Amino acid sequence: AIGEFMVSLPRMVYPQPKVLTPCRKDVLVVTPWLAPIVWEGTFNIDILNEQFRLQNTTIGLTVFAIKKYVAFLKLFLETAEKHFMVGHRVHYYVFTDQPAAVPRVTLGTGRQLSVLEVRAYKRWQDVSMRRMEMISDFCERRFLSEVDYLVCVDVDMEFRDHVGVEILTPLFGTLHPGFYGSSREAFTYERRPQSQAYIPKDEGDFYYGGAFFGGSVQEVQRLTRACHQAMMVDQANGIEAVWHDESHLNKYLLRHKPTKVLSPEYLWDQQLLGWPAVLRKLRFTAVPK
Amino acid sequence: AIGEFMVSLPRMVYPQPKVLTPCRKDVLVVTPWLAPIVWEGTFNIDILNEQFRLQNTTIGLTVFAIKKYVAFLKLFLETAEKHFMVGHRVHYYVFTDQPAAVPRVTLGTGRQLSVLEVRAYKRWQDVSMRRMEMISDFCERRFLSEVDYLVCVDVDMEFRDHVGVEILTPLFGTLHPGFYGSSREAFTYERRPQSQAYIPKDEGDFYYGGAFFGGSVQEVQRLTRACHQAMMVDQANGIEAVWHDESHLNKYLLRHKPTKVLSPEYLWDQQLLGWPAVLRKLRFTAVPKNHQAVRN
Ligand SMILES: O=Cc1ccc(-c2cn([C@@H]3O[C@H](COP(=O)(O)OP(=O)(O)O)[C@@H](O)[C@H]3O)c(=O)[nH]c2=O)s1
Ligand SMILES: O=Cc1ccc(-c2cn([C@@H]3O[C@H](COP(=O)(O)OP(=O)(O)O)[C@@H](O)[C@H]3O)c(=O)[nH]c2=O)s1
Ligand SMILES: CCCCCCCCO[C@@H]1O[C@H](CO)[C@H](O)[C@H](O)[C@H]1O[C@@H]1O[C@@H](C)[C@@H](O)[C@@H](O)[C@@H]1O
Ligand SMILES: CCCCCCCCO[C@@H]1O[C@H](CO)[C@H](O)[C@H](O)[C@H]1O[C@@H]1O[C@@H](C)[C@@H](O)[C@@H](O)[C@@H]1O
Ligand SMILES: [Mn+2]
Ligand SMILES: [Mn+2]
Repeated sequence: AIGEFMVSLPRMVYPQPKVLTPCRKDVLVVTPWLAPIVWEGTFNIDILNEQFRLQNTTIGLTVFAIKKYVAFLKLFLETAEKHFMVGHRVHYYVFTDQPAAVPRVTLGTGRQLSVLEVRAYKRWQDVSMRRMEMISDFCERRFLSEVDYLVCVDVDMEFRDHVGVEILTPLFGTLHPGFYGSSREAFTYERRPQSQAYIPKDEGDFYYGGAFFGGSVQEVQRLTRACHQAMMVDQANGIEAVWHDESHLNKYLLRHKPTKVLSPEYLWDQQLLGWPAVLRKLRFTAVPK
Repeated sequence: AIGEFMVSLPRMVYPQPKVLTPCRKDVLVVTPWLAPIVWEGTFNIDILNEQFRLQNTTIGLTVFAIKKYVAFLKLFLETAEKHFMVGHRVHYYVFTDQPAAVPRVTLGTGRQLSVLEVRAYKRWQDVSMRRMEMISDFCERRFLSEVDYLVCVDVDMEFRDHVGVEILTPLFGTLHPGFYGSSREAFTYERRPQSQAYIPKDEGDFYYGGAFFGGSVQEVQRLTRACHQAMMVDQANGIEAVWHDESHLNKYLLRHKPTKVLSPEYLWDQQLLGWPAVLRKLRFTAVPKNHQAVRN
């Protein structure tokens, strides 16, 4: 459950935080709306694990494996078992057009997987964009009565390192790995005013990646419904956003500030971008395709 | 109100946050449990003002002026009018044993003041400590119906710069000006194991000041009730914590991590501690108080 009040921790021994000697001096670790930006060195996972375990937190993880992308499921799930919310309750939701093709993956205690049979759209853009509709529909159908938080990710990925409760919050987005160091005028936001995803050159905080977002079930339901509705308006008006669901995701988080922002540790492509000094860990990374 | 969901902001024009060039590199701006530590340069007040105005946020501000401390009210309130939550709904709660001694202070629109007549304890230590009980009591009687957030401060103080919605969060404490740079072994926590407020030398994140804490009414009710109950246990055990209510506040916040921590910008004594480079603003500062002293 998501507790309405602070929880009481037991005695713990850990290094004292030092007010005058911050660990991370190379990156911004808080947004101008005072949401943490999550990098290695900014959190003590022991304290956070205690806080969330004490609430018996259940985390849902949605992933779409439509048509040939079912091939990505084995590695995705096997590596999630090693790295994703270990110690906590996890409910995987696998959206697929081929239930029989979902690999048999052995799960740790307290972890379960549900297979959701869905339509396969012809255009890859529609497969990607319709995720918003399908998530929003299932936020109502299932997630609201089943999980506390939802984490929505791409399937063509693997976990290489810890992805834990440090990300959980009412609403989070993730810094796109290609653009975290870019100026806002360079962001590939939708720039046509005719699109609902329109963002002018003088607005924008970050470029968030469509491959990793989440939050409380109610905030994710609102986000996904909003994005789908905006995409349908665009479709009626004969327009498709330059980067599809990601463009609408970016318009949504511009107007509704996320309560945490994940660093590109959480969404990386080592093949395309290497391993910069600013990344101490590569947590969730692209698989070649 | 406290909105259940994220609010939708209008178009705004402001400088882009730079991921690779943080403004404050001289201080910790986030705790190990991912709570912001609030310093100048860490927040855009226009964005936060929009977020909170859209929820029609009402902030309560509690202040005790018992016995001679009524002398501090005029300056406290007059400076609060200039610096505290300007633009937002504010409700001042003045707890006092002398209702008639509360000065007339002209208030801006959307701002109001209530005088809460309470008992005056003989010992100054009890006057200070019983604030917890009194705050908790009135949370049930008044605050839950009247405000969204409660801010609880010492009266022997004045505002000198902005104190606004950047501080608002479910539960917050403030870095004590004397110890923000100290190691935990030098923190003046209660060190007696027999005290409910006991914290050993290998525990502790920060030393928070008893003069400035707050949060949602519900969290403040819980904190003040817990601190009062702890003090009553100590009393029954013939124990009084070394720094009274502040010792129990520190025990409580050690075990229930605050969702924001305020920098000593928000609790300072310039006469005693000067003006270190790390403080770009002095927002809420000590006023001389030796003349209002009353011998037990
Ligand atoms: O051959 C072109 C394709 C582009 C996307 C395709 C696709 C994507 N997806 C899902 O949408 C997500 C986004 O597509 P993508 O990973 O290929 O997009 P990018 O991360 O490369 O921008 C995938 O991770 C899957 O979850 C599918 O399940 N089946 C698919 O056939 S197929
Ligand atoms: O002569 C010794 C005294 C110590 C505290 C006294 C006192 C405090 N108070 C309140 O307790 C708060 C804390 O006491 P303090 O400011 O004097 O002490 P510090 O906590 O700053 O060390 C004050 O700000 C007032 O709100 C009173 O209302 N009346 C008082 O007579 S009197
Ligand atoms: C230095 C100048 C900017 C250089 C930027 C280089 C990475 C570009 O990235 C693409 O960015 C698009 C938005 O503009 C979409 O997010 C697309 O899905 C993404 O590629 C996806 O994510 C990438 C990380 C790769 O994994 C690619 O294979 C994916 O298709
Ligand atoms: C390692 C060197 C540490 C050096 C610390 C120097 C400041 C000490 O401060 C006192 O600290 C106490 C706890 O230990 C209480 O909070 C007390 O109320 C406070 O004095 C109050 O606040 C002060 C700022 C002054 O305004 C003083 O007049 C007040 O009575
Ligand atoms: Mn992908
Ligand atoms: Mn004081």
